[PDB]
Amino acid sequence: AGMKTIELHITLQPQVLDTQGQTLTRAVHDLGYAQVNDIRVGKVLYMTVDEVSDEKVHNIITTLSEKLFANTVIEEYSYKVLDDEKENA
Repeated sequence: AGMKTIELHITLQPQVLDTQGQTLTRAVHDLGYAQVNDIRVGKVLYMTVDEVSDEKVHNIITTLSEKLFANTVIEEYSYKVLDDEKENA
């Protein structure tokens, strides 16, 4: 998980315990999203990520989530007008 630009209530965490609430700098560091830090909020955060790709332009909402966070087995979550719709937490 990490800083994302969206405003919606998501369901249970993805694969790992989303540190959205607390300091992600600790957890995110393990995931590989150092581009996000100082973000401490409940199930809802608004912010962009330092990316270059076209789709990944944002943060993880792109595909990263559906790649691991979200599973085709029972993928489901809420978000705002963003890339496609694949948040983390």
